[PDB]
Amino acid sequence: GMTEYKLVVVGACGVGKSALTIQLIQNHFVDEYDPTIEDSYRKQVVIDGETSLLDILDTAGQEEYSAMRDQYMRTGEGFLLVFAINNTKSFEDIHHYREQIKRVKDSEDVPMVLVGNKSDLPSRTVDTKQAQDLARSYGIPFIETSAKTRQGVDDAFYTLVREIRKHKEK
Ligand SMILES: *CCC(=O)N1CC2(CCN(c3nc(N[C@H](CC(=O)NC)CC(C)C)nc(-c4cccc(N5CCOCC5)c4)n3)C2)C1
Ligand SMILES: Nc1nc2c(ncn2[C@@H]2O[C@H](COP(=O)(O)OP(=O)(O)O)[C@@H](O)[C@H]2O)c(=O)[nH]1
Ligand SMILES: [Ca+2]
Repeated sequence: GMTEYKLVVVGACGVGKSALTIQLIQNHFVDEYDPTIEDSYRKQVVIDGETSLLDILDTAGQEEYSAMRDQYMRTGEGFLLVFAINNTKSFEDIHHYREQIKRVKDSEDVPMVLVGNKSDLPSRTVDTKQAQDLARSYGIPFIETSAKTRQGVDDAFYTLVREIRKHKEK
């Protein structure tokens, strides 16, 4: 059989949301992607031996509110909380994303994965300890990734699917 999962990729401008998504769906790195393009993307993969259809919303745009975001916040089953390891404010922003997702779900138990992207870059400003401890406090996995090299990209998305599977079992 197969299973479909509705995923949402959130995080500050420029953390690599589109780059991660495109690495997953097209298997290569894109340097330039219009920051105003918010859209969902479908992709069939195989995760732990089961065919998995991913429906991924790559959040974007300058708008405070988006009908598409609203829809996926309601129906999305899992959320990728992305920050760039060289941008401290993007890490500080993670709290605000998690808080909003929890409120719309009216639940403290929403499948999420914390993603520290741009792990290839030398000049990091967010310590791995901070991120590990944050994820620890949230009770969620932390995966380090690089959309550029593709390091950890499948792990981030597949880990999120595994978290969804656990949540559906409850
Ligand atoms: C460069 C473009 C890009 O990739 N961007 C800009 C954004 C778009 C989504 N962003 C965002 N979104 C929210 N809230 C969303 C609300 C919504 O659309 N509901 C239907 C829901 C999220 C996506 C789960 N919030 C923020 C945000 C970030 C940091 C601080 C705040 N403040 C905190 C203080 O109180 C006011 C909100 C909000 N950003 C950015 C991704
Ligand atoms: N070095 C490096 N650059 C990245 C990585 N991921 C994204 N970028 C770059 O960061 C910028 C923003 O990426 P983008 O996918 O547009 O971020 P978004 O605004 O969160 O969708 C682009 O110039 C990308 O090429 C990464 O893992 N490593
Ligand atoms: Ca984007």
